[PDB]
Formats: sequence, structure tokens, C-alpha cells
Amino acid sequence: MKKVINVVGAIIFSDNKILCAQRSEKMSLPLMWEFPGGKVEKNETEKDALIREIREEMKCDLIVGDKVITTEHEYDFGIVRLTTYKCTLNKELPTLTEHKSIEWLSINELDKLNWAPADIPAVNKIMTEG
Repeated sequence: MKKVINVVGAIIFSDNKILCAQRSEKMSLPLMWEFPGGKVEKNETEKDALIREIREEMKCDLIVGDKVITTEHEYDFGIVRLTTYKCTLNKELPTLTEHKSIEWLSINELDKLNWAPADIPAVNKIMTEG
């Protein structure tokens, strides 16, 4: 009936800052902002998709904590399910980070990076940490 679009994002934390990666027009509201990644295979899970991709794609030891939140929306070409996963900073720097530019906002400033409607509620949770 509908095409279940499985996509997973990555949120690297470091010094109370967040990374930015303005992908193509495929991502969610990539015009204003957008996170790195956001693609899952039809065999791998939202998590396995990160541990696998981040492996070669990022070519780093990016560590993962736990699932942030699950968001889904009704699309014409199926259903878009955006999910975030708490990541950690490693020795080497992340990849595809220079895509848009170098900007690290604080936890109480991330709001300025108005993200998609699926990540919006996922980013707000972070603030809870304080």
C-alpha cells in the first residue's frame, strides 16, 4: 500500500555541541537544516545501518548510545520514518561534516537550527539533559 522509507540519522556530541550536515533535497527540510546520513537498507536495521555506514562511510570509531526517538509521517511516495541515535566523539573527526560548513551550536542554541518536523521533537529531547 505504501513504501516504508527507513532512514536513520547521526548526532555526534562533543563539548556540548552538535554537528550540521545539509544533505540534498531528498532529506527532510534540508533547505533550512539537516543531519548527516538518513538512509537505511531493506535488510539492515536503523541501528545496524549506522554501525555499518559510520564504519566505512564515516571511517571513524563513532560510538552509539541509545535510540533517541521514533518519528513517522505520511508521504505520497510512502511513509518517511526519521529516527535519531545518540552518538559520541572519537579521536578522528567525522566525515561529510564540511558539507554545509563548520557550525557548532550549544544545547540551548540548537533551536536556531530549526530541523525537520521529524527531528524537531528528537532534538528537543537533548535539551532535557541540560
